[PDB]
Amino acid sequence: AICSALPTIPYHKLADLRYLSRGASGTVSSARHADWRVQVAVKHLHIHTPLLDSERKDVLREAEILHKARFSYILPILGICNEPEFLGIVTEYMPNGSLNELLHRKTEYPDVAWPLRFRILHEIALGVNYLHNMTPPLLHHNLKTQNILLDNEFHVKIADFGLSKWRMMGTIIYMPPENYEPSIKHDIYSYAVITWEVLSRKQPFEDVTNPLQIMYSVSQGHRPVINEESLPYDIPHRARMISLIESGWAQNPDERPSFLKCLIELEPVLRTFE
Amino acid sequence: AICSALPTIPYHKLADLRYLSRGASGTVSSARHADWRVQVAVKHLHIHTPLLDSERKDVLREAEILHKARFSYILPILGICNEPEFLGIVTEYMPNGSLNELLHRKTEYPDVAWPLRFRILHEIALGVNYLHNMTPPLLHHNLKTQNILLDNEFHVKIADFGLSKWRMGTIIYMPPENYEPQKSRASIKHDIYSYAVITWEVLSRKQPFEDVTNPLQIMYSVSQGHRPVINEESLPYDIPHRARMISLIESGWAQNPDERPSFLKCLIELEPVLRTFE
Repeated sequence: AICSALPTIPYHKLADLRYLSRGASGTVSSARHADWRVQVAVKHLHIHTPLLDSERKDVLREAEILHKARFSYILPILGICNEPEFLGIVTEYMPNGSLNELLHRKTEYPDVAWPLRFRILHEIALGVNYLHNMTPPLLHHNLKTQNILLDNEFHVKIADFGLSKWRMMGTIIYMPPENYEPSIKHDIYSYAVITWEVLSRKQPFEDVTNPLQIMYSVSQGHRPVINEESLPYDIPHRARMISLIESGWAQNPDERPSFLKCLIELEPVLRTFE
Repeated sequence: AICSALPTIPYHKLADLRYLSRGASGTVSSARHADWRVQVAVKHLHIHTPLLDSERKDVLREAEILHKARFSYILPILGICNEPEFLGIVTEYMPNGSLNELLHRKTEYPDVAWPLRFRILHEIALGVNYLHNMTPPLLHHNLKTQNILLDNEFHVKIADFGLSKWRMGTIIYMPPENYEPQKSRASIKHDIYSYAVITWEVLSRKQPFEDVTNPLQIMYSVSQGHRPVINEESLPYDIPHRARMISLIESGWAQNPDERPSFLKCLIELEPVLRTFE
């Protein structure tokens, strides 16, 4: 009965474009919206190179996903900018950037308190759980700490639905081994690696330089290192968390939980926080 | 081209219903969503009395408005619960309640800092401005401090679209031209009047027309040009940009609607004031 069209934003409504990130297909700029008087983010194709029709349908697809999948912990899409010269997804601006910045810029963030870390982990879980509970389920398939955005008060917004799929009935460190040996449980594997990354503040497979070596190692059952040096003894519920992580990134996909099951399992741990 | 249906929530997915507010047509309960594992709010019709078909179309209309009008400072609707027994709008839960609670519970909140007050005022303005910039424009027509919800970190969410209209209860927030029934373009400048009263209320932490007991007396007074009191007692000298704010308030609640700004104009005017904050 009830539906809503995604707003179309005229190009002239976007002012003060400044580069935030530039990639292969995806470039992100910050902007002022002239009507709304707020700062926005614009994920757009390169303004210099010609805009191909296959690249055009990709962006409209990603925009449709974001618009359908809106929820407290998913990046809110504000509208689409669809012009002959320009194509861009307009989203809310995230002042604190991506999660990896918080975890790995140790000068800027000397102490990242345990309650915040666990809250971040809980919110990522809640976000992906929502996606998996849509009809049909939406699988993210690109969860990275680089893709978890943080708003003004450090709440999670899941971003980058470029590789996302409807269950129809780049770095490889977050990818389950069955994706490359010569996937329904993909997101939970990534989540386990992210959990490890959040609790350690370390790059997974830091010491391994060749990505093919990581791939062979992972396919043989090697995982990011768990000891006292990587995961310190003072982590709250360290035993549960290690247990959960290791089930989350299990070699056999059947041993890995659903996000519902993962949230059930996490709630004993989160009950002890403020 | 691109559109999204509002999710339909089966009744059994809502657990642990607890009353948050009960009114004439609108009752609000908090709940657990069994799938999503989050606390939600449910704005529903009374579960005891029979659900009339005119009351049913009212709730579906309000839900359609919320779903179309989603934005950073508007209450997010998560879905609709549409059953034979039960009808409810499921929204995000707001832990800090309504704005009036922050302003008027002075034991619970002894000091409410100026930067927070101005941020609240800025966000209300941004919210209503968004509504007015939709096509067609959406006019709220029920702005009260009682209707401005505050999330976990005290950010604004505009709520209660029960009296809202597409362009093309207390009376203290109502412009005098609205008192009596041809209908004109003065119905466009309703929200800005309410905003001016809210601004006064935020800066003073006082009930507008506290000293006037009969609401009809308020109405007569307002129609003759009387407004909430501006002096040192109500609006203290230590308000940042006190002169600008008084000037803005008084233009916002002007007797002639043509003297009142659009929310775009209001945001333009506010940005000199907000530039001096963190």
